[PDB]
Amino acid sequence: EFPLYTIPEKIEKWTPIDMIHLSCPNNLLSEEEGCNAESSFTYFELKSGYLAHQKVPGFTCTGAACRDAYNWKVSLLIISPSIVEMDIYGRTLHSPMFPSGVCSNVPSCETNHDYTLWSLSLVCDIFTSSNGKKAMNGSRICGFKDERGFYRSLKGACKLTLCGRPGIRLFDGTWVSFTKPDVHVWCTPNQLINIHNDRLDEIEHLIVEDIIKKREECLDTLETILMSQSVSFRRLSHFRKLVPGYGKAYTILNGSLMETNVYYKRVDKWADILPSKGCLKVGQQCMEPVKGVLFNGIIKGPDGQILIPEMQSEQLKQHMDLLKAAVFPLRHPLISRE
Repeated sequence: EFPLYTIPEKIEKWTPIDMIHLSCPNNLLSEEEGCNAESSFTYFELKSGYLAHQKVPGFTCTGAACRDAYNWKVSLLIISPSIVEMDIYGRTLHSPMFPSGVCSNVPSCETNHDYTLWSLSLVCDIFTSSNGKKAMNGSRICGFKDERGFYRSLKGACKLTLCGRPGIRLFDGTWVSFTKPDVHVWCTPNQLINIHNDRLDEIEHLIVEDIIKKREECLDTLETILMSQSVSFRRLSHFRKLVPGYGKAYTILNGSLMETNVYYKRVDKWADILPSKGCLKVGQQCMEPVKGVLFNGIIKGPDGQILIPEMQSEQLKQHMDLLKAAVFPLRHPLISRE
């Protein structure tokens, strides 16, 4: 996932360059795992909104004949209704009337009475086919973008068959199902998938649009730098690569624009980069600021102030907090016996 911030591993050189040489990172996760191909496909998700506790409808037969007796009672002592729970994970049935609380098979089950015993498609129709785009490097699929554009990588993804449908559980916990994902692990059953509600969709689309807005703001900055033949140091904060990877770093030193090749490593908490108020951790030791300028728009504060990255923006992090809080896993029923 998109980190909160990206810090260079270590600054090596500072070679002054021309301003037109600037180029916005265009940061993508597809091309960061080495997947520049992108194909359109149709995957499967849970039905939108709270989709759990299937509550299967059935009847009890008191001693194929039981189906004739039930159809006759609609228009052997049939006792109905006998609504039972279903764990969608293994197509499991749940009720204390079952011997030890669980019946798992496949069209008929048992009961705590040997004289009275207890379709399966309508209750298990809990999926929507939706449109997505998978990133490919030839045959390999690095990851996919869902319907509302959020990119999930398959690194850390397992296999998990919800309600008799082969699918995969992503690293964050969502569940999709498409043809040939090339997954190998199989997902210890204590791992859970998440709800698919419309708030999830809205917040995801908001993070998508926030990222595209990042790149468009960068492009606007460069477009102004060209027709202005001048560049403000704080505007350099727009040219940071948002994801970890090999990129460039920029600074305005000695009155000129300088760049360097550098490796961006993750920053998901502010405290790591500035443990000591005054210090900015680049590598092992803190690096020295000069003349009221650090790099990438980070400033030495004029007076009684300290290294100030653009931590005032805080709009992507807001929507990612809203996303991380608004997810809820789908747990199993309770097993109740006698």
